[PDB]
Amino acid sequence: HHMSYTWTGALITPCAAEESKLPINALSNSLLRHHNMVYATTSRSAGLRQKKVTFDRLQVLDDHYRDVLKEMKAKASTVKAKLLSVEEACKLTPPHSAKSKFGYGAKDVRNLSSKAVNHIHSVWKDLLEDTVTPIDTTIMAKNEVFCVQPEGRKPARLIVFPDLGVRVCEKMALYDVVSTLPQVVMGSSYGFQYSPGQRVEFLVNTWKSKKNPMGFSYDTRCFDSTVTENDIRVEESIYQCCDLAPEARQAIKSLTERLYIGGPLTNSKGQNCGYRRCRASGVLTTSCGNTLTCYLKASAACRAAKLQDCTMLVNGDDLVVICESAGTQEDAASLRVFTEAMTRYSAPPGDPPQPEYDLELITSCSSNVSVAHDASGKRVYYLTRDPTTPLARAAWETARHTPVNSWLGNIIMYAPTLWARMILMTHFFSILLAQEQLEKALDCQIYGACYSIEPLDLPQIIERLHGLSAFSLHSYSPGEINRVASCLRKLGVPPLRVWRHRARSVRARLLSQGGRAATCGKYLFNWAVKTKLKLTPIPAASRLDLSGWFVAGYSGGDIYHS
Ligand SMILES: [Zn+2]
Repeated sequence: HHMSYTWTGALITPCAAEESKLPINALSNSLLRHHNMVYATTSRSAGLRQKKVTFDRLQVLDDHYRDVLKEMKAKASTVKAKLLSVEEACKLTPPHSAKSKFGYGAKDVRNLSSKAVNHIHSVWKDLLEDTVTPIDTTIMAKNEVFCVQPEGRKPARLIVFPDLGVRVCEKMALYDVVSTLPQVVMGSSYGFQYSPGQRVEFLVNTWKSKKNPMGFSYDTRCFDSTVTENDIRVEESIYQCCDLAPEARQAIKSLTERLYIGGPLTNSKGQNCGYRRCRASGVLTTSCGNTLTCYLKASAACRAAKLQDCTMLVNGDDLVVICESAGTQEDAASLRVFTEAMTRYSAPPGDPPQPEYDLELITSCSSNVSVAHDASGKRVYYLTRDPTTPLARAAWETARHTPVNSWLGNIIMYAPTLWARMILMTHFFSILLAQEQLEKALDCQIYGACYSIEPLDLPQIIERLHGLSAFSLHSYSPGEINRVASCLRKLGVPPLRVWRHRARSVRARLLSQGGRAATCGKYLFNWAVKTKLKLTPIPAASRLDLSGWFVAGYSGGDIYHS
């Protein structure tokens, strides 16, 4: 047997008390009334998750697989990557990253304190000398917020991560590799090179490039658990194709043998929970490995299915394919063959894929293309998503400070959307005004990495990522309007006419503050008035350093880019 996990029966334990019920304050009702619809996952459901993620993996690897792999390795061989110094790697550590078990924390690391640096060096030396001993990991249940979907409650997802010292060593060995290799190997198919607008451009251009377009998303069941020892060694063989220093080569070999392939699982109480033989969700290579492995399996599956003129877009375990239609029956047939190949590769689907002939109806990375109209009346395509989870998370953040501010990330990613503009902007700017906290920088995450963002910089950030049109879109699609309306009914969110009324108040209060606050009032809330101000390029926008923002995925990888 080739089991993803083996377990001792020891429990996955929490670090602090965990809340599952939505916390309520005086502001909660202004956002939503159906409080019992929002929950957070806790370690209490960890056993249910363990059951779901534990299975035997079988893998049959054919000529299509090896052909694509050869191609990937040929591209990888053009990459030159560098070792990061200790200091460079230390500066990439989030200020609140989990402290080391060895007597120092993330602040000590960021400050280059002697004890941290010395220990990191000792971890590094040990990686070079020893390429066999499994490195310890901690297993935790993630506390994440969702809306109930009777389609009831998700069990908590699991996070598996090594000690802080090792994580700094992972950056040193592989940060440059995971940041540069995937776009070289996968080209335009690598999803994390795109801002949301650029992703939309690629998808729309790809769709228009087909005579008779068909598209489909592919949902792998428990992707991390599907990743085998084979997959992880194949990933390492790809990394090693790069032009690397011998010390980097040795560290990558060692991290592969000792950490990436598998290792002991330890709870928060120091007890042995069992043993992992699949992808660790909390390592630097999580996003890059998943993306490469998904792309490899899917590219080979496309060949097996004989899909005509197909283009892929891959973000970790998330996959969308757009190809040439051969008719509805022939397409259904192709997807069945595609699915069979993926399954043989260890990657069977949760929901079976279905052919889609309307681009707007294809969901990938929880998102879809939709269309609205700019100030001139021109059709504009933009990225959107079902607002349920963003709004459930905003409900939580209304009553509780959290390490990651999802509302702020969601405004950045989904600025052009009806719901981010009318609800998220209005609600959160009301709150920040009330506490006079417009100037206070908040942590958020973009493609897995951590940023400290000042809400007063939102107009310039949005202009840079989405263009000026994000401040003037109107006439959204009836499909998008219905979806938003359905979500508001479900969660008990006030109707859009109430948000319009509130936004006029927010806009006025922001304008009354002048400076950056007034720019926010002017640009972010121009949709809320009949008396529309003239929106011109903001000078500060061109000065914003937004490099590294949409380059690569770092989910689980403990990266701070501020
Ligand atoms: Zn065997």
